[PDB]
Amino acid sequence: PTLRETLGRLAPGTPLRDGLERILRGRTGALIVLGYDDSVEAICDGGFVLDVRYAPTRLRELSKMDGAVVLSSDGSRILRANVQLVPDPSIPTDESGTRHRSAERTAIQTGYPVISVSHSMSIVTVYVAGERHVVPDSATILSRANQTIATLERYKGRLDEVSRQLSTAEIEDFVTLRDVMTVVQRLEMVRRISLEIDADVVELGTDGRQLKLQLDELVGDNETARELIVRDYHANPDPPTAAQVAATLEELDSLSDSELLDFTVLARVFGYPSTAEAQDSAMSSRGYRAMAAIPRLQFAHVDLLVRSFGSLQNLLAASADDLQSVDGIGSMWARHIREGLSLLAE
Amino acid sequence: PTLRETLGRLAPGTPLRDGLERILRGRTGALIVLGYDDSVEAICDGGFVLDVRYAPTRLRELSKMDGAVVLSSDGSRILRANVQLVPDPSIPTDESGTRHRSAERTAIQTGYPVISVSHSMSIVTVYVAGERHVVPDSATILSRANQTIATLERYKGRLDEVSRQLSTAEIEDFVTLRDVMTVVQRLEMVRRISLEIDADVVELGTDGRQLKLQLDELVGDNETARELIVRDYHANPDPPTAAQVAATLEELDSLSDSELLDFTVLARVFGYPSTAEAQDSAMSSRGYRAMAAIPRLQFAHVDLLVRSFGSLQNLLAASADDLQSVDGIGSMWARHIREGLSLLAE
Amino acid sequence: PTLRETLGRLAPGTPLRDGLERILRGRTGALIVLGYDDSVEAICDGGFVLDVRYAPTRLRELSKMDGAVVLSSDGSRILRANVQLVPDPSIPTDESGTRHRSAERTAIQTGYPVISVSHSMSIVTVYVAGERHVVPDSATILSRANQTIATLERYKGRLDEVSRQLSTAEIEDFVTLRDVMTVVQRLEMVRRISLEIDADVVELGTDGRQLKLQLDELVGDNETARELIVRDYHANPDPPTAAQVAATLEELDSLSDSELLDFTVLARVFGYPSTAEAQDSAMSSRGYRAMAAIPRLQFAHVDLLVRSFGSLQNLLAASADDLQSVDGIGSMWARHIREGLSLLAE
Amino acid sequence: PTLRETLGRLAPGTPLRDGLERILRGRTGALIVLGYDDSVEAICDGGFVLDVRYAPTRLRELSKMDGAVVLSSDGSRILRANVQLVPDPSIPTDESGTRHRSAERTAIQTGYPVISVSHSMSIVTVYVAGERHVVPDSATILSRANQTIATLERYKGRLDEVSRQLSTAEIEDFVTLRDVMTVVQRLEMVRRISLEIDADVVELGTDGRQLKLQLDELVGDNETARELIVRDYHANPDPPTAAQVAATLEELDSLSDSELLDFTVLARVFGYPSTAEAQDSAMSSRGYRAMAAIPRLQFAHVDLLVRSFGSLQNLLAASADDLQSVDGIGSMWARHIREGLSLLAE
Repeated sequence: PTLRETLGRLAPGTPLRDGLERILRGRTGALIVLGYDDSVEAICDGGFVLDVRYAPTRLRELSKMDGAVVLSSDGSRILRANVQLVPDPSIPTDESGTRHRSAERTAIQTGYPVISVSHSMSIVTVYVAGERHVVPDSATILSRANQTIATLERYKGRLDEVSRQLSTAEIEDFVTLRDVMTVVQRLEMVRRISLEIDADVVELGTDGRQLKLQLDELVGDNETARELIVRDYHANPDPPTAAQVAATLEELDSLSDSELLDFTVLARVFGYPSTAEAQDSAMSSRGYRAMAAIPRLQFAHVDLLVRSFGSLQNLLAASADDLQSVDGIGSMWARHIREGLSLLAE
Repeated sequence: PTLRETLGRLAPGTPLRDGLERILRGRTGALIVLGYDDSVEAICDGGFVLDVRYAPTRLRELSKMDGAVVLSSDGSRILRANVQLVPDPSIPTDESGTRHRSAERTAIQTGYPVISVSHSMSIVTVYVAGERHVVPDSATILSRANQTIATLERYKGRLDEVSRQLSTAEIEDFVTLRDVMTVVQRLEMVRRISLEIDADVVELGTDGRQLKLQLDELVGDNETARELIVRDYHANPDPPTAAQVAATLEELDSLSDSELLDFTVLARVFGYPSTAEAQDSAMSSRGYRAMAAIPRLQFAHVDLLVRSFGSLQNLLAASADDLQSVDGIGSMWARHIREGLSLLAE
Repeated sequence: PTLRETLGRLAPGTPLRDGLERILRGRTGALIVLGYDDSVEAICDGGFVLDVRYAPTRLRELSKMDGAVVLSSDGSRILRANVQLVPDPSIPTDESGTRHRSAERTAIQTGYPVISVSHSMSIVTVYVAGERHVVPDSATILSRANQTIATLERYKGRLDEVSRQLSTAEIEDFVTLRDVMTVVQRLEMVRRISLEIDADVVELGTDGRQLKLQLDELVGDNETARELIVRDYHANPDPPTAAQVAATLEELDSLSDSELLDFTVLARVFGYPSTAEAQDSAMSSRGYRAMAAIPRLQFAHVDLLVRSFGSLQNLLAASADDLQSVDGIGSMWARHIREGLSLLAE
Repeated sequence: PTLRETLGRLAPGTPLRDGLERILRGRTGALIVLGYDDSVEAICDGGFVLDVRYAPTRLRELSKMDGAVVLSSDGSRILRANVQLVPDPSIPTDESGTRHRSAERTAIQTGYPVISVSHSMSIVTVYVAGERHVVPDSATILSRANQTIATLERYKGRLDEVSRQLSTAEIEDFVTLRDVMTVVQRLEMVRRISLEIDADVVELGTDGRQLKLQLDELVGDNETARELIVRDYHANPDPPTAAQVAATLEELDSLSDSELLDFTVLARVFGYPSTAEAQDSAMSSRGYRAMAAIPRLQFAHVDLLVRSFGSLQNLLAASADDLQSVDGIGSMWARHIREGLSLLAE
């Protein structure tokens, strides 16, 4: 199935890695296959059947019978052992060594994991989804995670300073395309780095029970800010809806970093002029990003206010009772809203 | 056992940190209990009795015994090593890792901090008073301090320009509540950030011997200015005494940011009408700010002059021998005071 | 060899550090010792005699041969191997470990550079001058140097602005004690930080071949600035001489920072009324400071002009040809000085 | 502390051997000094004084502290750990290596064994009594033990068939010195090889608990045969007394292979003319061996009858009453003696 689900099960703490480390410290080989179907049974021959509940020591001891062990897809039922796996000898494989050739060919024929641990060494190999992947030690994972994290707060500092510059320019509004789109591309690139580090966090699983904590405490409200900026900044006669936001996010994720750093591509994702003067073109915020800072506000009334106003300049020039004129808005609530708005203009 | 005393005890330069860094270079784990008592004895079982003076080499060598190194109360006497810990497991535990769980359980059992270093990773944790913390590398804390120092100079410059404007108003006295109170409003935050950075400075201890001098040069006379502004800018029948000043500053430190960003809450803090028009209310300064800059001036003379005058206008308009007629004021001493007042009139 | 000459030989690029690195990558012990006296032979035993030219591989192999290698005092010819460095047990040593205890006692008995690399780690150790210095990886050195560069460049900024203010004031000279020695305090601070970064670059050697560029670009003229300020400003009836200037320089260097931040001590080093009533005392500039800005001008001319004038205000009031009236001065040559000095007023 | 007592103490089953195997499985070093005298205390310095009860796990843990582990003289307490071994360097040595030279010097300075288990290696070394012994794997010990038990059993077969031939020639009243003392020739060398087997068995200890019973069932009665033959076949006026028999035993044991393989030397040990005619000479027998095979006999009665008769011919010529007429001999025993003698005469 999915590589970043079999690796997730292959995260430490899970019983599978308990068995794997038991095998590794026992200084012996292993050939573990997860799952059972018609094709797995059809290929595997010359092996016993156990039909017992998975335990950490069953795998460790059963690996010693000089053969492959076939499991249940949930890793619960050990229903085959000692078996030689004899897949189609026509499937192309590049490994050298009968153990690894069999592992790769079986993983190609049936998509289930075929984990191989070479004897006399400490190497764990995963053959999921037609990609070989040596299991690395936690030291290298943590080291590369540390470098990526450091570069991540570098990105965070840059993005935060650009965002605060945008906020300052907005609260005395004179806003062009360049600053907004630089904010957008910084947000997209920090999102990409966040996703990569999240994949690394999934790979760690539980040994590094701090990387996701640092991601939460550093990246923060990335997705909410992304949604707000997409809903606000979109060149359409009317503000986009949730479906349009999702479509724009999909388009942004589809384009690569080369298109991410290209201003024209980001312009045409929302839909902007492609001329060099578009970057010099100025526009006013719909207000979503600016007034999102006010707490205890529901999105329905936010959208209603945006529809009733249209631009952030209208809200800035709104009278004391102008907000009360909007449907569904009370007197004290609107008066309490202006208290936050008033301090922002300072 | 407060957190910000074990943090100081673990600061670089202290021999305990030397032992810790040697252990870190050893690529092996640690389990250090900075205290022994009857509860520790109940937990402790199956170990050696050493009673040797502390040495980073000795600590590094003992930390290879796969157990617990039980230092004395002050962390200067090794008492037990290779001691297995059997704390009560009924108490809640949220740590991920048997060693960390046992260490936290022991720290809950007795009021002694416990430090654990994971095997093959350079992490270090503190379990003081039930609080979980990770001691970070000098690079991260130095970067954080450098980042916050910029906001420190920004706050100091804002307070400086506010104070200069206030003094320019004073020489042609016309005082409103907002102008006379924004100085304290900035003083509170600058002192809060000063103490926040000083916590990091004392955490460094000796490694970051530049942040201490930076805070020395940047904070300046923040405390004296705060005390004098409390003495002067308070609408009370009589100038505040030492007890009154202490109570008011304690109230100022008690209030949170929600009680700080609003000048009106601060107005109730000093004691003022809660009406909005009170922001435009006027009052006569005691005169501390203008004449506090006179060189070779004792605070007792300042307080006596404030008590005998009660306003800055009387001091400014004081005649040549008006100050000399005040009891305890000599002839030459009185002349020098008026020299500053006449010069400051520009 | 001094401590900061052994560290220089142990700086990267040097052949000895190359051999140390080859040993470190070889993951094997090494006990390399430098020098050849009667005591080195009287302690070493159990080894061969070679007399072949030094190379990066000879020490590596003879260290792989599980013994201590002895080297010529210049580290150029190898004449022992395999030796067992056996000093007396009378010399105290708190290290735990036979190899390192032998290295420490060897260094104490014979003040020579003995290198004690431990296997299973990447640690390089030297026990010279009564202390052991763990040679650090380039990362930590670069980190601390980069941290120091920020403080030092802030210091150059403070010096330049304070000194420019003092020079502009001295154009219409009215001198106060605090104003005349704040410049000296800041100059001594920047000198001390320059020396500290010099120690860092000495221990760094050639991997960080950029901090020398930073210092050369930044500090520029500091020792000449100290010389000029002491020569121009030194209250004593006879003109200060080179010996007197140097003596004052090491007198300043002898002062502690606690002694540096007190104006009384800095005054009595130069020689001033130490009373608190001399803070407003003023004196005329001797002529070194302001007039030293003239390009293509020798120091002997400066000294003879000072002898002819003895002050700077009289130079300001000097005519255009009285400079020519000075011995050894022509007309057109003197016209250059007056034009430059006149432009110095603004 | 003999070599073949500490070798036995190191044999499997002994807790010391269990601790040694625990250390070996841990792939860590050990420098274990079996004993604690004031000289050892004068050599051991720089460590922890423990004085705890011995346990294999305690030894395994202490061996990780990278030093010397001094056990008590009987190997019951671990009373020093991580102590430095600084012996007298004036002691001559042939080893080359700090551990292997310091161990030998400590062994020479005080005769206690110094077991060294070099890390990452499976080798165990013993330095007892001034020679070096390497503790071997049990497989080689069993291999050599069986290889030599085979030649022992073939020696025993030749010995007892020659003894049967001697008995057959003995009951004819003709005696030749060569036939008499070739049995002693066989017996001495069989005793030597038996001592070799016993040394191998002591080295094994408990793993090879089959060689001991193999010895007990092959060597059979050897000391009794030796003492009986030396008491019977000796050229002296009267049969040797217990002290005389014992002295002849050590005289026989004193000679070496080159002298045992020579018939004349062994004859001279008995006491005989140097001529080869003595080999052809005929002597009377004391009858000890001939009638020693009779069951239910008392040594005192055998000695009394031999003294009263002197020769086996007198035993043959003795009547039923004559044996009973001898004091201390019963009537039913007298006929039984002849009954066995009559059977032996056939």
